Amino acid sequence: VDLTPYILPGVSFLSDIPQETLSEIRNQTIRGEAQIRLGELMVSIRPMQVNGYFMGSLNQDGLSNDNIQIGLQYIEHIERTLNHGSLTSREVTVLREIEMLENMDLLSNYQLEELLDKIEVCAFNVEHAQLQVPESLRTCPVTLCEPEDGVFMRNSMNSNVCMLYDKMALIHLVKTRAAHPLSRESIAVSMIVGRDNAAFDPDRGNFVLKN
Amino acid sequence: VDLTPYILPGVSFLSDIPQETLSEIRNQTIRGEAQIRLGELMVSIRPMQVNGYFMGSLNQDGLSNDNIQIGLQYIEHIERTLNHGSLTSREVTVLREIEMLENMDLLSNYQLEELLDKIEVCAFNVEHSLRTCPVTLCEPEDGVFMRNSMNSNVCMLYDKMALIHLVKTRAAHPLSRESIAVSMIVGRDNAAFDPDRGNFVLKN
Ligand SMILES: [Ca+2]
Ligand SMILES: [Ca+2]
Ligand SMILES: [Ca+2]
Ligand SMILES: [Ca+2]
Ligand SMILES: [Ca+2]
Ligand SMILES: [Cl-]
Ligand SMILES: [Cl-]
Ligand SMILES: [Cl-]
Repeated sequence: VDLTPYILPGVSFLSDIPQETLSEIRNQTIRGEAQIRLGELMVSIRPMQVNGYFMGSLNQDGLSNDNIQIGLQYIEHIERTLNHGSLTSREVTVLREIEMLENMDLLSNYQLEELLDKIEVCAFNVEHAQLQVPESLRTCPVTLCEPEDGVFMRNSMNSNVCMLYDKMALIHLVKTRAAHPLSRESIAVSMIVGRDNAAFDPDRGNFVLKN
Repeated sequence: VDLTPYILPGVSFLSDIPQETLSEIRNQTIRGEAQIRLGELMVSIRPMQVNGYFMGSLNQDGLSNDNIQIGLQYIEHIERTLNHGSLTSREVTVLREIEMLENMDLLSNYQLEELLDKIEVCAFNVEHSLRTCPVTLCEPEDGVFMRNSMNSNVCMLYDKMALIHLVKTRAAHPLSRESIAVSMIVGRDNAAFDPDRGNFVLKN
């Protein structure tokens, strides 16, 4: 497809293109990619990850700054003319990035320092703690090893049962905003507990919170 | 539980409260709600939908502007003092509203306009049991045919305004609970009453 016909001098937009021509651009992209000619410059339109939006690239090599910028402007125009809401692909990406934020992704920033501080406070030297329990409760569910510095974490928001994790692993889970490996809930301060707040219960076969 | 002791004159903040008192506030909210006394004014602290954040309301009726604003300032302070990041509940709600956006929530504005346009095209009327709309429970003046689901073949007559209301509020299909989509909307000539089935069926 060529759009040189619709070019205009001294400005960064093209003339009123007829819809059927744009539909053919959308078809050529929907196949794979659409190669548009402007002046005698190549631009490649590919369909974006979101349905109905299109993204342009400039197949260029060693061209003049003027040509680069003008080309980019024409891509912006083509993108706006093709896309829903007259958006550029960049704007589309920003909006989609906003959409793709998840529960607690923004509110974790405020809770983080408190949470890390609580981990830091609650962490203990495992071998000094002289835990009389079976090997399985000595090993972290993330590292699959006995940690040197260990931290007790509850199985869920309201669980009376906690497990021993590697401090570094807990720090990694919190810093990556990862879900609790069992409950899949967001990890929160109240889940973290100090060595003296939990005891091994032989009949339940688990560390239980103190009464 | 009272914070008047920690009040300060001519300003919107309280004195350095001792943590054990705040813990008791957190307990009283964690139960249900905590009733705080400030001056001789009631404020109710509830835990927000997000864990770790707290929201204050002023149980008031016909009180002085001064009292309203001062009360609200004290709620702002209490909220900031209690909440993570020193945020107000409002700010929390804004952040959470940002988080709660879903795929296509910003980018789908054209599907509303397309849907409304299709309703507009498909609606039929006078104006230059199967008669009554399942939403309005009335016979509409301007009616529109909508399919019971994505692949139903059976449609019902709705009030145009009701369909506009469903689409504008992004509401689920009242029967199938699917998202309402253009293909579900059909024009008068695409459906016929079938006596044996007792329903409007799509054309063959
Ligand atoms: Ca989101
Ligand atoms: Ca050690
Ligand atoms: Ca060791
Ligand atoms: Ca050692
Ligand atoms: Ca997460
Ligand atoms: Cl849009
Ligand atoms: Cl220790
Ligand atoms: Cl998950």
